[PDB]
Amino acid sequence: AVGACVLCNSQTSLRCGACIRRPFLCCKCCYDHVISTSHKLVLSVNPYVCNAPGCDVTDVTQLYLGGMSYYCKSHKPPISFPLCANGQVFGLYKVTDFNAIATCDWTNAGDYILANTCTERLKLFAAETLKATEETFKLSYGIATVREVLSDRELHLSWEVGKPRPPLNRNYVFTGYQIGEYTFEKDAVVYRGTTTYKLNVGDYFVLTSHTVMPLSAPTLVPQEHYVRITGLYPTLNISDEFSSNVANYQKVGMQKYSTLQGPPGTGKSHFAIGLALYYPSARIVYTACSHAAVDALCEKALKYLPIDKCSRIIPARARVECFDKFKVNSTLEQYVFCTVNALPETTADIVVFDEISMATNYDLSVVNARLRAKHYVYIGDPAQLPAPRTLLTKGTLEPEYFNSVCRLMKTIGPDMFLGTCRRCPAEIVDTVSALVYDNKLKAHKDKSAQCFKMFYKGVITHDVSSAINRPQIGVVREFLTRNPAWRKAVFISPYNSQNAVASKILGLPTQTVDSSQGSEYDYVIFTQTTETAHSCNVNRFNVAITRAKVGILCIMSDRDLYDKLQFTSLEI
Ligand SMILES: c1csc(-c2ncc[nH]2)c1
Ligand SMILES: [Zn+2]
Ligand SMILES: [Zn+2]
Ligand SMILES: [Zn+2]
Repeated sequence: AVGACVLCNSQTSLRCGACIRRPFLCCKCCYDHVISTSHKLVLSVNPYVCNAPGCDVTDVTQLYLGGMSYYCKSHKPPISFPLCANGQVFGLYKVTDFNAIATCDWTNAGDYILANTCTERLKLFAAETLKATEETFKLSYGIATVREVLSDRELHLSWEVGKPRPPLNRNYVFTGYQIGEYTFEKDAVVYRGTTTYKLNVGDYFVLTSHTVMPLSAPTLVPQEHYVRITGLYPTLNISDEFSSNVANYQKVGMQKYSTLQGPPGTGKSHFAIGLALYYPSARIVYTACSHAAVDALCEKALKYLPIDKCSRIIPARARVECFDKFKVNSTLEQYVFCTVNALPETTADIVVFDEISMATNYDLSVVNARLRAKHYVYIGDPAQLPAPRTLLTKGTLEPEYFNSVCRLMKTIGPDMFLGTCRRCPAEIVDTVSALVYDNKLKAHKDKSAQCFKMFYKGVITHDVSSAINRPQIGVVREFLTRNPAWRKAVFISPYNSQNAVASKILGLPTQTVDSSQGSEYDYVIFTQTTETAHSCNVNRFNVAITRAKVGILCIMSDRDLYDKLQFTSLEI
């Protein structure tokens, strides 16, 4: 119970007992909090509650100090001061934005906008409160048990009736019972158990409500501009291969932190691994939110960096399969590849945080608390997909509000920008350059002449809320008979249910737009499925079409995005 205020750091014994995170509030700030919100419980050494037997008065405005104890107006002695008077709540060592974070339910977009526009301490308070809320909301869902086993990939479950049923897709990871993490995709549902055990009739699962740990470090450390490279030792031999990034690697050694906007296939991984070849003595920790992003950095380092100084830090409880080729869990190796949630207590010359659009302010803070570094490099693209905000249902979260790093890239601009897309045919590069990069993304490849668009709204059917468009899958089928070279294509769509129908009918490997991020394929077949805000989202549209290296077929529902696609229009 000893500490400083979240709004001005003025020392106090006062905490708000109504806040889900019980923040320390000073005498003036605690008052301006209780008088403006429904939050009336004030904690300190002892809570502010009437001491008189059986008295349930807990509002600090209806309370007074009688001698050494606290009492309401019905119990107070003649010599008693009200706890609320003269803009202060009585406490030791004797704003609008804080109120809104402390009381919001996180279902509105404006709640996240504010969690990013506020001061740095209010950013941590909001990040902590939001994560606590998201975890307490996980309990609100019911417990599901095994009813029977059809085969090695199909089953049926008993639900606790009453308490809501959480959504069935590859976005909700259950913790079976201690039979490893599990995922679900739709009466015969499919079980994607991260561990191979015969799911006995009687075992049950639950959404892992991993507890929220208070935030110490800021989302972004204070910026420092240096006039010479600091604590890093460059080379004058750096291979031609990484010479396009030499002026940027120098900017990296001349700032405490630096931002890199890298559109799809502009060489983000190349930049990250090449930074190690530019400062060859530097100890570098490569971090990202997902195991897939960490693994993609593992793959690029396997080609250019010495395997003996590499290590893939894997969490004790192995969820799904990750990197196998590096010396596992060696914390003192020069190059360490580990996810934000598995980051051990250590220091580094440079920390590279890749896929920055997927990072939350909580993630930004964790990295700053578990890693003390000379240089921090954030690589990503605010034009790509952000972390799914489960509680958010009203309003769309704009890129300047994804996190503090995205916020900078969208207002002041990124420190560095990779302007040449080497992956996509010019039809795709030109489309997304106009759509999300203000015509600053350039095509390295020529037009492949294999980028097609078909405007076909079809028939939207719903598998609960996840959507299906069978006429769009049927249009893909007719196209595949006439274009057998498209037999190697990946079927992408914004919905899992669409992907499941297309997996059975077309037989193509499947992918949601969100899971396609970071990956590339020669041929991509995208069916838009619906014209919802989800399927029409420009960051999602951008990721979807920028997966193709050679050609893409887009079956569109929205006329806007269809007309924007600089592709050859097909017929039927
Ligand atoms: C629902 C809310 S906005 C929306 C939309 N935006 C673009 C196309 N459809 C659908
Ligand atoms: Zn409060
Ligand atoms: Zn204060
Ligand atoms: Zn009383």
